[PDB]
Amino acid sequence: RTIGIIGAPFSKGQPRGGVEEGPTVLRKAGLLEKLKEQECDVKDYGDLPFADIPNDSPFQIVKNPRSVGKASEQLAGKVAEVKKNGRISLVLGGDHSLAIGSISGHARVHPDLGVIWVDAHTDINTPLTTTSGNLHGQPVSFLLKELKGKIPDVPGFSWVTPCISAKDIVYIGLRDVDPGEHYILKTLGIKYFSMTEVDRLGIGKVMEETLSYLLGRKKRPIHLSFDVDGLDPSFTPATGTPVVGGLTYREGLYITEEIYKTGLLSGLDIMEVNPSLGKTPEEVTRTVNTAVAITLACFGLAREGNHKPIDYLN
Amino acid sequence: RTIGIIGAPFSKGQPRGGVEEGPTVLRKAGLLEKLKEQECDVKDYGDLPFADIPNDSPFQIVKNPRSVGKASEQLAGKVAEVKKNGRISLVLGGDHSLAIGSISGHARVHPDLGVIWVDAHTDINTPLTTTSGNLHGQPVSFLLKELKGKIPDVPGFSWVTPCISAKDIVYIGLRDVDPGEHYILKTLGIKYFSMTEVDRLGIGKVMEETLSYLLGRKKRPIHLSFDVDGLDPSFTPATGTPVVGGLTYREGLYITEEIYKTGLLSGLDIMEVNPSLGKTPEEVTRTVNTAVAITLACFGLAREGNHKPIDYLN
Amino acid sequence: RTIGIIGAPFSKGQPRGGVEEGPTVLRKAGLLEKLKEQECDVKDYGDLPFADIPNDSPFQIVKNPRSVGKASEQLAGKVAEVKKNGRISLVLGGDHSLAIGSISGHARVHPDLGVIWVDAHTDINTPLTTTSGNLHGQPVSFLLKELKGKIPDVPGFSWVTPCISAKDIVYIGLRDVDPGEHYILKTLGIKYFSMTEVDRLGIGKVMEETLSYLLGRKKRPIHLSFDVDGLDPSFTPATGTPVVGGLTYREGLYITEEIYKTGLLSGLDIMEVNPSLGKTPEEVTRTVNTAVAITLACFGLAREGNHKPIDYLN
Ligand SMILES: N[C@@H](CCCC[B-](O)(O)O)C(=O)O
Ligand SMILES: N[C@@H](CCCC[B-](O)(O)O)C(=O)O
Ligand SMILES: N[C@@H](CCCC[B-](O)(O)O)C(=O)O
Ligand code: NI
Ligand code: NI
Ligand code: NI
Ligand code: NI
Ligand code: NI
Ligand code: NI
Repeated sequence: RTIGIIGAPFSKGQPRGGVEEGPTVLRKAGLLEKLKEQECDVKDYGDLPFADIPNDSPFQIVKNPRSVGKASEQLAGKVAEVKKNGRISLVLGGDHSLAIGSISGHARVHPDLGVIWVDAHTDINTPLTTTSGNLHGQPVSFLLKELKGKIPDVPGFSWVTPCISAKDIVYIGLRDVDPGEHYILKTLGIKYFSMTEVDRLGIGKVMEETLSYLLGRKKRPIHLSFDVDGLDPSFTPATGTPVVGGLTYREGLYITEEIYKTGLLSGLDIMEVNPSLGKTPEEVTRTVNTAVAITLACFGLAREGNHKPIDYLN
Repeated sequence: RTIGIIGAPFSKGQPRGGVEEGPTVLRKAGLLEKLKEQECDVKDYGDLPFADIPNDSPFQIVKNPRSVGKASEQLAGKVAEVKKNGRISLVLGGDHSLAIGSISGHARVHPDLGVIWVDAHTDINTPLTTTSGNLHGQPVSFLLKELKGKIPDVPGFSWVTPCISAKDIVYIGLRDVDPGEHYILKTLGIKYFSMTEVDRLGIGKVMEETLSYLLGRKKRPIHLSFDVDGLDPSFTPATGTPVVGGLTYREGLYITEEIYKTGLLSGLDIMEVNPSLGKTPEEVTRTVNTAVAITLACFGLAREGNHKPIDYLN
Repeated sequence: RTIGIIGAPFSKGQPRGGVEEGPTVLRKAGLLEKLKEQECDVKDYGDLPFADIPNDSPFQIVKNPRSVGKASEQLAGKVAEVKKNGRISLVLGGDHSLAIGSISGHARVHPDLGVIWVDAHTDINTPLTTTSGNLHGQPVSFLLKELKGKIPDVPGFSWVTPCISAKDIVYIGLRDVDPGEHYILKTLGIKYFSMTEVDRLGIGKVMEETLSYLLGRKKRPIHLSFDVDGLDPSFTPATGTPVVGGLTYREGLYITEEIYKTGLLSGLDIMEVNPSLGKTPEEVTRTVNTAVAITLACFGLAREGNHKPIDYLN
């Protein structure tokens, strides 16, 4: 595929600051080189320089709103830029709050996009239902059209315009959903496959249904927002909000291999990788290596193997 | 649900004594508080005080028969008490021999009960087929109606009256069954899903069949006897008889989430958790935390989330 | 079953030399005693004495060709010997290059054999497509009838005569296939179930299809070549070419339990176990114990249990 890499070293959507190193550790693992080692056309747009917003007091319970709102507004512009360039945007992120800007900018160019959100969490708390105040657990609430009128005017997000309907998104991997978030899921009728469904159906049927659900009516661009805590912490331990009983390494690769095979991937987010949280140097490399593997699968790397359109035996 | 907690610090059904700490470590993990944090009405009946039976020599090969028989006779009375109180009995146990009293007392009030036994073992050795002499590996033999006449009059169990037919029980998780036990399984035609069946069908179909098998003819109270060694030792390491290749954390939660959803759970046993056997302080907390998670799922905690019957967005 | 054990302490098919200890550590774990503990008739043909071929310079890129070719030629003769004795050959090996001789000797007596290759790799590189030069990653290329004319005359293999068609083999567990190997797979139309297929279908359906694929037309002898790196390194860490996201312990036992149940197993290879590569004494015992478990399942050991044709209750 044709990829446009965007580094987004941002962490103000949650407490821990090490998430800002995501772009760096991922690049160091040879992500660019590896993508090119495939049938991939890669153009790196660099790391977006996020300026400090020294004066950013909480809005009610919500923390660092102006900093988060500015980082997403900026990211939205860059993403829309790479999309206008006929490239699949690859956002190497910090925290998941950046999804607000990534999906927003993606939808400007492709308003008909469908979203696949792999995460242990729904991240759909409103500024009024959140208990932590961390914006990385509220991105979806700002993007849903049906929730407009329920989201207060939070400083830093006046530029936001809900771009996706509750019907254009599917969750995969849920295992720690807040009560208000659960109420929102059932009320707006959002499609999801919690770990319970994955256990019941198998990742195979889950992906069959997910894609059918989003592309049955018509093929449309796909945005995959992958939070690394969606995978079990035995695979991605260096992350801020780990939850046991997650998707396996294999299921992670299955999801992405299937997404790739649709040929419809147009936007990708690799989020919440925080090297600073590894209990050992190995947990860091384990988290980074898994994050990279997931990324490569999104762009063609298949476990059964790959080969060029040439005669290898000759 | 409406729960009646019963602590049963007993270990004479096997060699290791640390199993007697089960009720304590589980309570310390905040089990009561956590259940109440749900739509749960909790009444704790305390820890049953098991008196010492100093004079308890083996009956043939069977060890501590009078001590085990007395502990089960006592537990049976308490369980029947909580059942008469319209509450689901939750037996925080020591070793699995206590299942004799738990199921017995449960059946006094609800003679039509069906049993789901999650375990790596069948625990159906008779006093004559057992090679270890440990009674925690023989509870089922004392409960089956079809085995009466094959169980000798063992000191301490004259109060026992087989309350369940081979047709009212289903095993899930088997991977270390003795030859005589296997002979009993095939001969009495007991329904089971060994790890081989779980691998073949998937935990989803396994639960579909298990519940259909026990409730197809008519809905009836369900007794879930959960031996923590049914789960893989990577999840519940602090237990006396671990066996590799066990049920996963996810499968453990799936089984219980499905049981809960039947609305028919009326008796639950959480057994064999032995803190003293953890190779590290973390293996102990890992075993206890998993045991607690399984318990909460039996009473409504769902991985997709939970919410009260109120308007969260208002 | 009736087993003929053959120890093959050979490692020249790859760089690391510790693989030569496979037969020793497996025997020390009590493999013979354990098989006999079952309804197994065991005859050990000892460890084949592989003489040193001091003068063995590379053939182009291929390493230790004469040593590897001689070790396989020798093994082929022994395997054919045990087969003529009405016994299932059990090759406790070193590296996977020995599969050349094992399958060759097996096919002399049973030309209609079908092959099941459990491995993370296809091991089908030709002397011309290999990049490593290690012959343990090329055994299949020497055995396929359809590849004859594409394999150069490599010193030490003039005795080789392709004995299996691309249609008589099934791969299970693939996750690291080279480009040329992938080209060969799709070109010769070889049937395989990479980790992607296992994830999609489940090991249950995978085995249903595998056996149906090989025995649908007619029942025929089965040769199972099991490379321990086919299993995840969390189960078999002491091996030379580990690859994450492998088959689970359970899936490993499922495959073999199903193979056993066909009653058609006639040739088995347990390869690539290298004690010298364990990062700890426990990783070695973990690798060896798993390798043994897989072996026992091939010969009847079932997770649901086993019993003799006698009355256990009497
Ligand atoms: N639901 C919690 C945790 C959200 C976790 C955010 B995430 O998924 O981006 O890591 C909260 O609102 O603070
Ligand atoms: N079958 C063995 C082990 C039984 C294990 C008992 B259990 O399941 O309660 O831990 C025995 O009879 O000693
Ligand atoms: N494909 C690689 C690795 C092969 C691994 C060989 B095996 O499967 O026997 O361990 C190579 O040709 O060197
Ligand atoms: Ni998350
Ligand atoms: Ni998230
Ligand atoms: Ni058990
Ligand atoms: Ni038990
Ligand atoms: Ni291999
Ligand atoms: Ni191999």
